[PDB]
Amino acid sequence: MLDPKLVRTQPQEVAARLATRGFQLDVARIEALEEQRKSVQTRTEQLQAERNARSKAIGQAKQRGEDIAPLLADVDRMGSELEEGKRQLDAIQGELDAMLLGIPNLPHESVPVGADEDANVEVRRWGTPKTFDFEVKDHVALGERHGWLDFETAAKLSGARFALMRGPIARLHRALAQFMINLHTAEHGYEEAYTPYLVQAPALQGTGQLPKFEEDLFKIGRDGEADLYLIPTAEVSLTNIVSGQILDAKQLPLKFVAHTPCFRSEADTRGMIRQHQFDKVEMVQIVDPATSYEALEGLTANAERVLQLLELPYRVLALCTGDMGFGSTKTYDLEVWVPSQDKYREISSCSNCGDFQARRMQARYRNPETGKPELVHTLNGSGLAVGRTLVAVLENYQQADGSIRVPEVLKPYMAGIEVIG
Amino acid sequence: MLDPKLVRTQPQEVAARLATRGFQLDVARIEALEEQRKSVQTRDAIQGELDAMLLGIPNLPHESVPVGADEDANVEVRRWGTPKTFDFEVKDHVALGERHGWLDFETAAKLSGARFALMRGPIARLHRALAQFMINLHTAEHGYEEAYTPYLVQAPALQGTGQLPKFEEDLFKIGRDGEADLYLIPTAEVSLTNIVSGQILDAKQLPLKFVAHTPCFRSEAGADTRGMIRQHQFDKVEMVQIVDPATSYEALEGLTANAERVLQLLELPYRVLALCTGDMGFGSTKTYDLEVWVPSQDKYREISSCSNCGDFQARRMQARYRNPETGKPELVHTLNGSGLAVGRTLVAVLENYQQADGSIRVPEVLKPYMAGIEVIG
Ligand SMILES: N[C@@H](CO)C(=O)NS(=O)(=O)OC[C@H]1O[C@@H](n2ccc(=O)[nH]c2=O)[C@H](O)[C@@H]1O
Ligand SMILES: N[C@@H](CO)C(=O)NS(=O)(=O)OC[C@H]1O[C@@H](n2ccc(=O)[nH]c2=O)[C@H](O)[C@@H]1O
Ligand code: NA
Ligand code: NA
Repeated sequence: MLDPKLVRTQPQEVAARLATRGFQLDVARIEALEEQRKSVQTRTEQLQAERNARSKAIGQAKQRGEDIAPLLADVDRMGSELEEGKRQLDAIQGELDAMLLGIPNLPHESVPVGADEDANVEVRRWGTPKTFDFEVKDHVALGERHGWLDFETAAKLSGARFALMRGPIARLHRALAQFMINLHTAEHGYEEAYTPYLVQAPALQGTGQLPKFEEDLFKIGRDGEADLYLIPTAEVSLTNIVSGQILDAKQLPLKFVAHTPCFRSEADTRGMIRQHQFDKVEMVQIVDPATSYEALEGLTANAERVLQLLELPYRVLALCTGDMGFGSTKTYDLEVWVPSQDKYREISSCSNCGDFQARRMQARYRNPETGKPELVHTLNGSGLAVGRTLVAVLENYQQADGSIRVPEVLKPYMAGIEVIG
Repeated sequence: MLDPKLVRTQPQEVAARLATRGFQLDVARIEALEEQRKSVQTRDAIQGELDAMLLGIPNLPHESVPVGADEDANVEVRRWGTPKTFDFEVKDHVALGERHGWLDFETAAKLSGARFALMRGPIARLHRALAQFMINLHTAEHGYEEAYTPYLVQAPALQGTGQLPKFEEDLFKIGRDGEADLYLIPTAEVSLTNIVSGQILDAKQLPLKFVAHTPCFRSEAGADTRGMIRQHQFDKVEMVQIVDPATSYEALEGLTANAERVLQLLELPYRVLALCTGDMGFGSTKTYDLEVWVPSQDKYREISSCSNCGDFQARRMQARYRNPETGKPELVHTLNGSGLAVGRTLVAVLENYQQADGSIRVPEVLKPYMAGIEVIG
C-alpha cells in the first residue's frame, strides 16, 4: 500500500512515478471518488447543522406552546438521510481501499528508468566462468546418471515441476541449505526462525501477494474455516512476525533467516530451475526507515557471500523501473553462471520494500524524536534459492567423467565425500 | 489391499482375523459380487464396486500381534533409561520455550490460526540440530539412503500407501481447476514408499532403505490443545524399507532399533509398546510405538511408530521383485518408522534437559550443531 494521503491529494505525481513501471494509475476514478466523497461530506455537514438546529428549535417551540410535528418530521427525515450519507461515505472509502491494495510500490529515485528487462544494468560481477576442456553436461544429464536426480519418479508421484533427489545429490542439496543458514546466523547477524508453511490470507495481504496475485498460490479450501495457502517464500511468514506491532527503536534492525520449501503455481521445461516446490534460504530485515537503502546494499552482499564462498561466478543486476516486483522500491538480482546454458541465470532477488508492506501489516516502531508510532521499512532477499544453487554446483563443478567435485565449504557436510559419482 | 485369493478361498478366517481389529468384513457383499459376476460373464460394473470395497479393507494383523480392543490392551515390551527425578517444580515445553519468545504460538496463530508453531534463535537452532543429527545418524550408521521428495502428491501415491481412499478427511487437499488435485503429504512414508511403484526390482537391489526429513501435514479431527505435541504441520525424519518378504519381521526389529538409537544417543528415557490388534493403523501387520518420557505429564508420550506393512502397500502399488528361486515377479514387503517426529523430540529435549532457573542444557550429541551454545537461556 502507498501512503493513502499521497494517492488522494497528489494523484498526478503518484501516476507519473507509477508510469515509469508501465503502470497506469486510474486518476479519473480516484478524482471521481474524491469528488463523490466531498459532495456527500458537504451534504452531511449541511444536514448535521440543519438537524441540530431543528432539534433545539423543538425545545423553543414547546416554550411557545407551538405545534412541534413539522419539526419532528424534519428531524426524523434529516437523521435518516444522515445515516445514508454515512453508508455512502463508507462504501466510497471501501471502494478506494480495494483499489489502493492493487497499486505497485513507488520505485526509489536511484532506480534506472526503463520499460523492460533490456534497461536493467549490470552493477558488478565476481569470478570467472570456467572454460571446460570437454563438452559440458547440464544438471539433468549429470544428476540422472545414477538416479540421484530423478524427475520421472517425481512426475509419477506429483506430476510435472517436481523433483526427487537421492543419496549424494540429496546430501549436497541439504549441505547447501545448512551452509547457507550457518553462514547467515554466524556471520551476518540473522536470527534463525522455523515458521509455518501454511498461512491465512491476512499474512499474504501484509506482504503484497494478496489480493492481486491469488492465482499464483496453492490454496487449501476449508469447510467453515479460513482458507490456508502454501507459502510462496518465507518472506510471507518472516515479515509478518512484526505485524500489528509498535516496536521499540532499540530492537531495530530485526534480522531473520529461514530455510523453507516454497510453493508456487505460476502460469524451463527440462530440470529443476522452475518448480512447484523448491527450497530457499530467505533473509528478511525489519529496519529504521532512515537506514533501508544502506540495509539493501548489506542484504545483497550477504547473498553474494554465499556465491563467493561456493566459488560460483555470478553477476549483480540493478532492476529498472519496468522490471520490478509489485512490492519493491529497488531490487538487485543475483545471477549465477550456468555452464550448459552459456549464460548467467537468476538465483536471488534482494529488495527494499520501503514502508509498503509495513503499511499493509501496520508494522510500526516508536520514533525517538517524535515519540509517535511510524512505519518500519522491510527488506527481503534470497540467500539463496537452494535448488538453483544445486544446479550451479553440479554444472560448475562437473569433471570429464561426469563426476562432481564437492565445493570446499561443503566438504564438512558431505561425510567424507569429495567427489560425487 | 489384501491377497484377493485369500479373501476368496478363506472368507471366514480372513473376517475372523479382521474382527480382532474391530473391522467387520462384509462377506455377504463380496460373496454376492462374486456370484453375480460369475453369472454376468456366463451370459465390468461389478469390478469397479468390488475394487472400492477391497480398497477399504485394513491389513491382516500378524499372528504375534496381541489381541485387544483398544490402547489399554497395548503391551509394553521394553524400556530404556530412567526418567529423571527433578529437585524443583517441572515446567512444560510451552512455559520453557515462551520465556524469551524463542517458541511462539501466538505469532504462529496470527499467521496461520491454531495448531501451528513459530521457533526462533536457539530453539529454532535446536530443532534444526535434531533433524540434522537424525538424518546424519541413519545415513552414516543405519544403511539408509537419503532422499529429498515432493511434499505435494496426487491421489495415486496416497492410494499406494493406504491413506486413500478411506482417510481423505485427514489430509489437506489443494483443489486444482482442470488438473489432478494435490495433497500435502501427511508423512514422507507416502513419497518414499511410492518410489518403487509399478516396478520389478532385482533381488540384489533389496533391501532398499530410504530416509527423508520433511514437513508433515495433517488435518485430523479424531485426535493436546496446548503446545506443539499435535500440529497441522510438524517435521519428521522418516525411515522406509522395501524388502524381501522372508526378512520383513526381522527388518521390523532392526527398524525399531534404528528409531530407539536416536532416543538413546539423546539420553531420553522411553518405552516400547507392541500395539494390539484394535489399536493398529490401517496399513500395518505389526507395530511398535516408541513413547518418550515427558516430565510435565509424568508419563511416556508417543514419538514414533514403526510398522511392517507386509505385501499390503506393495499390492496397491504393484511393487515387485524378481524372486531368485522361482524367476517370478513377486510382491515386495514394505516398512516405515519415525526416526523421529522432530517437534516431539524438541518437546522431550526441552523438558528432560530443563534446569532450575528455566534454562535448557544442550544434549551432548547436539553440541556440534549448536555453534558453541551449551545452555539455552
Ligand atoms: N522473497 C523474495 C526474495 O527471496 C522472493 O521470493 N523473490 S523471487 O524473485 O520471487 O524468488 C526468489 C528466488 O527464487 C528462485 N526461484 C524462483 C522460482 C522458482 O521456480 N524457483 C526458484 O528457485 C529465483 O532464483 C528467485 O530469484
Ligand atoms: N509414516 C509412519 C511412521 O512415521 C507414520 O506417519 N505414523 S504415525 O504414527 O501416523 O506418525 C508418526 C509419528 O508422528 C508423530 N506426530 C503425529 C501427529 C502430530 O500431530 N505430530 C507428531 O509429531 C507421532 O509421534 C507419531 O508416532
Ligand atoms: Na525475481
Ligand atoms: Na501413531
